[PDB]
Amino acid sequence: SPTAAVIAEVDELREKIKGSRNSFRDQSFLDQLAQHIADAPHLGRQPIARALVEDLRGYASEPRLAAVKAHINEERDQHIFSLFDASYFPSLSLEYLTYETLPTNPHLAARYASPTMPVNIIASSKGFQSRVVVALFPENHIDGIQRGDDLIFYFINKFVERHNRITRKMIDAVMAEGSFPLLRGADDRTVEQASSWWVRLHEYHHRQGDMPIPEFLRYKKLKPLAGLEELRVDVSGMLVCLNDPELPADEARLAYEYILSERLLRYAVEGIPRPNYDAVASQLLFNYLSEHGGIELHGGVIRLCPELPAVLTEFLDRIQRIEQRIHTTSAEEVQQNLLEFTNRYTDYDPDAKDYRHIPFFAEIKERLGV
Amino acid sequence: SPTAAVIAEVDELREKIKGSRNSFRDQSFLDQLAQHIADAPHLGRQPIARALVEDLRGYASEPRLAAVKAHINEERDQHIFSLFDASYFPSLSLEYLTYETLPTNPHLAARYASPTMPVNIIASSKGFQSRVVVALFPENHIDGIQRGDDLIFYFINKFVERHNRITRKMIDAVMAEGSFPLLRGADDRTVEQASSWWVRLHEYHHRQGDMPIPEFLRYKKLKPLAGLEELRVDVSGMLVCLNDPELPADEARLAYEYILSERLLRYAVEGIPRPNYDAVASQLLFNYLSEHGGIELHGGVIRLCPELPAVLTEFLDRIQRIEQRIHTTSAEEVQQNLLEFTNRYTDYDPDAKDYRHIPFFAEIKERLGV
Ligand SMILES: C[C@H](O)[C@H](O)[C@H]1CNc2nc(N)[nH]c(=O)c2N1
Ligand SMILES: C[C@H](O)[C@H](O)[C@H]1CNc2nc(N)[nH]c(=O)c2N1
Ligand SMILES: CC[C@H](C)[C@H](N)C(=O)O
Ligand SMILES: CC[C@H](C)[C@H](N)C(=O)O
Ligand SMILES: [Fe+2]
Ligand SMILES: [Fe+2]
Repeated sequence: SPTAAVIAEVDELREKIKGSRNSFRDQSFLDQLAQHIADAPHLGRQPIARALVEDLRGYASEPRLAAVKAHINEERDQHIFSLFDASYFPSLSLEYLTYETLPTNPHLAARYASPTMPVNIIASSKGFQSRVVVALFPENHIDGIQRGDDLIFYFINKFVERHNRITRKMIDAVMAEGSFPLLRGADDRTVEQASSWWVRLHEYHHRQGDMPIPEFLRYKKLKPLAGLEELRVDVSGMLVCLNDPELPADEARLAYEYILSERLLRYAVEGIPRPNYDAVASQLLFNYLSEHGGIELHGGVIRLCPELPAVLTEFLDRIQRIEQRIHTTSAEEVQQNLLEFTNRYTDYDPDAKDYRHIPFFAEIKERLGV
Repeated sequence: SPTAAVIAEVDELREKIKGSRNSFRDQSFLDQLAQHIADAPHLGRQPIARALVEDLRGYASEPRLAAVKAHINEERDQHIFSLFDASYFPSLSLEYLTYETLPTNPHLAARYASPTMPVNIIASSKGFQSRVVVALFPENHIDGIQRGDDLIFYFINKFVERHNRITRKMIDAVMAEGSFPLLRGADDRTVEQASSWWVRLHEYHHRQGDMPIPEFLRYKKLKPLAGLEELRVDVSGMLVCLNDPELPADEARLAYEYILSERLLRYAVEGIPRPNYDAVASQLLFNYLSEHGGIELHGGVIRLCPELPAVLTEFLDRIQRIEQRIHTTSAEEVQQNLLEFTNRYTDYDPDAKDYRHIPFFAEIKERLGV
């Protein structure tokens, strides 16, 4: 396999530089790395490798990976190759992958446009094989730069895997019979499509509203607030799938079921021993929906009420009322009010200043090992 | 078994009351629970069950489980049975176990005395089978009360299990040849004796120093500070094993190796996606020892320096210098200085106000699945 030969070369260079992350911007190291990439029999031939070599060789004057990113962003081919430094994707150093794109609904791509690339990984170097690495953002490159039109990649094959391994099991164990009818027995190509809708809507809505990110990112990194912002955009996407009549009805209801099942179940159990940011927000959703009539618990089993669309709309309306006050108060004051809202519906420990898994999902974590 | 019949009856009542935690102090609920316990053909006739029934029936005027705790604290037999409400042990509701005590070193128990009970669980109800539940504290009972002479139980069999599942594989992969020779191939009884020394020294040293717990507990629940207090006491126990000549020399060195291996390795990888309280402090230890000459990294593997006992003494001295200022400054000022010390040697994200696994242990988590 030609691609296996290329990836073998990347993986061997990756091994050699594993102890040198502190030198990844040192020009002496970069010159040596660049020279080794250039001399790699198969890798060095590749246009994208020549671009990186040029970027690396010039880094002391221009600390940018402009040529590599121009290649990627223009989709000159379906390869990604660069030097990465992403603190939350620690497995990534010198990495390579080949991807395949997924079909997109024309109305979705036009009306909710963003530079998002839902793809399947065909082959990749070792750092990309970690289950941690589910996406790739422009600032993950060593230059740390992101522009609004840089392509952002989501590895949909990994979300399909997570849905099949975790979400399906949770639907069967936690939800009333018939809760997610379109998802039952749905094949991978179907979940793949719904997942691609989900990430497209996710990226689009992050940039909408009165406190979009990246503009207000540094106010939305505390665990509960990072989770709440995730939930704001995924509820927004849920409601688009319910309300936008220009989306194909069958595909939109599937995407709705998918986003709802992911946020109501899989994300709700994430994190050990404490909920991570996604789980805090998903437990907020669980308790809000329970309290406000969107779901019901009958003997430990979740029923989706027919009124759930109205309650999801009320929930998003409530978040938007809190954020709208950015126009008349400080971002710090809005933060405090977002936290107060979160804490009314989660298990916040004031002395630890952190959260506990609410008992409902703690028991599910125990029962299913999730 | 008669015991098997008792526990079956407990598990069945536990199932009946699973949805009712919000009523666990309601007298109408307690009157009914007490009656069902009293009528349990096997469980109801146990002396500890008579004690719980009396406590529960009297709870409206005496919100304490005094008769149950008197039975347990006086070790009238080796059964534990109560109604529990421990937010960090959410699996515990109505629970029952039988335990076996372990050999005890006379000097250790006299010089470092505490009401600690290192025991093995022989049989138990479902709540006690959770791997989360490694110990049982007096305030875990629904009355929420603790007294300085209440017995505190540690389930040593679970620490043996964790040692053999995580620590052993970590020693092999991460430690230089010959780092922990007394632990190599050690049988479960040997690990059990080391673990019982560890928990005894742990409980003892929590009450020593200038900021002991429980007195200063509410200042030591923030994740980094909770971990740093764990590490203060375990480094103290480490040094006791090295320095106290009236402890048996073979058992003392074994306990030293055990405690060091647990804090250097097993606790260092705890928590997903972020380190938990133990892991933050263990990564503080790792980086402190690296920079101050107590360990060295050669080929991704940790060598323990002969000078390590002196560097551990320096580390504990440093913690004790910060805590000593409680006598001239506020608890809050001490907290800030404990955090500043922690953050110098850990990966703190100031925008998230939380920690990331340091790269050394992130890589080990990926490689070994820990
Ligand atoms: C909101 C929360 O901080 C969450 O992790 C954000 C972070 N930054 C992001 N940036 C982009 N482009 N897309 C995303 O989905 C997110 N997720
Ligand atoms: C230090 C940190 O708070 C840790 O979780 C403390 C908490 N309270 C405790 N209380 C007792 N009796 N024994 C312990 O070991 C601890 N651990
Ligand atoms: C919804 C955005 C991403 C995919 C999600 N927070 C995750 O880490 O899986
Ligand atoms: C040594 C204290 C306890 C055992 C440790 N923090 C744990 O949760 O395993
Ligand atoms: Fe996001
Ligand atoms: Fe402790």
